[PDB]
Amino acid sequence: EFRPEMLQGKKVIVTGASKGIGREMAYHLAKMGAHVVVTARSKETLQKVVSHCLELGAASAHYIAGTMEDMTFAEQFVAQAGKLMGGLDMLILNHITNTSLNLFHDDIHHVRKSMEVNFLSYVVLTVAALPMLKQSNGSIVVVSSLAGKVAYPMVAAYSASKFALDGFFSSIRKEYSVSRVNVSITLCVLGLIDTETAMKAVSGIVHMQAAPKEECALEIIKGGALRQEEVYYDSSRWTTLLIRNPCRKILEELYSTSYNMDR
Amino acid sequence: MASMTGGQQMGRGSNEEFRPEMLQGKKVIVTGASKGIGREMAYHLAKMGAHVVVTARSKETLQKVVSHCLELGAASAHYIAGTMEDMTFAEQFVAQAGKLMGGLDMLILNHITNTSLNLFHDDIHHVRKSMEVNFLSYVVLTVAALPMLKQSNGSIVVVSSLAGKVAYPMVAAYSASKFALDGFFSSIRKEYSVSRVNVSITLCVLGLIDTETAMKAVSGIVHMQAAPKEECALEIIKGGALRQEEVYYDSSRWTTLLIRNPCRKILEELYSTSYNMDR
Ligand SMILES: NC(=O)c1ccc[n+]([C@@H]2O[C@H](COP(=O)([O-])OP(=O)(O)OC[C@H]3O[C@@H](n4cnc5c(N)ncnc54)[C@H](OP(=O)(O)O)[C@@H]3O)[C@@H](O)[C@H]2O)c1
Ligand SMILES: NC(=O)c1ccc[n+]([C@@H]2O[C@H](COP(=O)([O-])OP(=O)(O)OC[C@H]3O[C@@H](n4cnc5c(N)ncnc54)[C@H](OP(=O)(O)O)[C@@H]3O)[C@@H](O)[C@H]2O)c1
Ligand SMILES: Clc1ccc(C2(c3nnc4c(C5CC5)cccn34)CC2)cc1
Ligand SMILES: Clc1ccc(C2(c3nnc4c(C5CC5)cccn34)CC2)cc1
Repeated sequence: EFRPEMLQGKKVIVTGASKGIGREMAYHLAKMGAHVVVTARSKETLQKVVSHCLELGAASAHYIAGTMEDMTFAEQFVAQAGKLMGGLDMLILNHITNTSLNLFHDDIHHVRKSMEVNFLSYVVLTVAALPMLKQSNGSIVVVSSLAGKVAYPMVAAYSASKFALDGFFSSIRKEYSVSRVNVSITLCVLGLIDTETAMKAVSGIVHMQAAPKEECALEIIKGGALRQEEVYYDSSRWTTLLIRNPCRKILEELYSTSYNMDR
Repeated sequence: MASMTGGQQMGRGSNEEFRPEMLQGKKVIVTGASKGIGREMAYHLAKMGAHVVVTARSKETLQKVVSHCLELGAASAHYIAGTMEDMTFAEQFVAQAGKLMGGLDMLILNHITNTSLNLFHDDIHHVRKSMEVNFLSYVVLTVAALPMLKQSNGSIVVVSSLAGKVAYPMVAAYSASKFALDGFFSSIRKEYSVSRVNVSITLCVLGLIDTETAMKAVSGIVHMQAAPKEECALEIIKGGALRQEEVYYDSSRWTTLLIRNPCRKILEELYSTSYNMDR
């Protein structure tokens, strides 16, 4: 059972924190009295989030503006965020490249950019953050979608990148377990959320109930704090009932006796 | 006689029971067909009397596969050597292959970058290369092949792994790329359905296979029973011919029982009604 005091004085990074779910997470963490370093490209919007974080009661609040298309920025950002806070307890990976609901035709540039920003930068951020997270027995929080677990039309490139996060981070979770790296990994599987971006994107195309961004942001933080492997958040009782894959976990365990990693 | 001949091999029960004659005279591309499962698929297709265009980097190894395909009874057999790290090669290969056969019925996406079983530390170059070769090139080959496949009401065959459905340690990069194939190709399958593009997509979920590469990779690290490459290759072709959405092939009779996700399919079918794609 979660308590807001679990985040009191914790050193947290939040990516894609200038708006939407990312901004809501920064605000929640501020209220809990955490140290926060927020990122996104817009320096001006990050300034207002930092200012409001300090008002809400953050132990400290900083921003570092830049693009996650730049893997050098991604790497340097973590070192700089760690130096400002004097360490790192939680890494919240939330940013995505701009997308829309459209049929896929021939836009390989959007497929590549989606893999680079939505996936490869998450791997770069993890590599850069792991020494500090190993020191604190910290947490990695990976923001995904229902579209990163089941198939949906009109989001092929996006779905690929979210599926890749599951493949990558679920594999290293098993590796951390055997190599006794006490860094938890939480994959957050979210349904439709009432962010400005999502509401504009689904308008007249998707007829679904949207869940509130404030509660969504809190459920992500809760999962991270509780070191839960996965978080499932959706407005529908039918979605939450069916989204889980109990057989996958059973399968992985039956195959867990087939390895020797003493090398 | 060919000008005086006509008809269809795909009638009653052809959606369920496979016959080697379903591939007779079919125009098939096989990527990563110089060795392993890919080579076995080329050999099976040759025996079925299909037209084949095989690819890999090694011109010398592709020459031997082509020669043996012609011996086995392929209607035609050609090779185009190159690297799938080059997206210009991937695009141009499909056009050149289509010209050699006078069209395309089946696109078999099987190649992968060289990988090993290792714990992930900091090799971002291997994560990028895995995404580029195992995933992005598959998308480039699909884009280049789709006009010909639409013309023939063809098939796309995507070779994946159990590691592209469940998590395994020591294959983080590899698994990331195989999971991405599922996300990408399962989404466009739903798109093809609404936009009435009659091109089937088969995702093949394979367990450990007795290929030289896999046997060397797992040596002293992974102790699992390996399935035969010859039978594996045939099951992939069968799934493609039958237009099955997924193929599950593993040594364990139990894996086949658990690997399927009925909940995913139901969730997708319930969310299908929530759209408006009249735009
Ligand atoms: N909202 C939903 O319905 C929904 C559903 C499922 C999953 N999710 C997941 O929830 C997360 C947040 O979504 P959201 O709706 O809150 O999105 P959002 O409001 O559009 O915010 C996206 C954030 O990413 C940043 N960003 C965009 N391009 C970037 C780049 N190249 N480099 C660095 N940062 C970049 C944006 O800031 P700048 O443009 O200033 O950089 C912004 O802060 C995502 O991971 C998404 O997959 C959302
Ligand atoms: N074997 C298993 O245990 C296993 C298990 C599950 C799934 N699978 C899947 O089965 C498929 C085939 O695996 P396999 O074990 O049969 O592989 P394999 O015998 O090692 O063959 C890989 C093929 O890809 C080619 N290739 C390598 N790098 C390439 C590049 N840069 N550009 C173009 N072609 C390239 C190789 O030829 P060149 O080196 O001459 O280029 C070769 O023909 C893969 O998709 C694999 O993930 C295999
Ligand atoms: Cl057709 C369809 C596609 C995707 C979705 C869902 C979804 N996942 N990410 C998003 C975004 C991201 C912020 C961009 C915007 C809108 C919906 N999203 C799972 C809820 C619902 C329906
Ligand atoms: Cl630990 C572990 C990781 C992966 C696997 C499986 C697997 N998938 N692709 C491969 C390869 C490809 C030629 C590289 C080599 C060896 C095993 N592979 C599912 C059987 C089993 C155990």
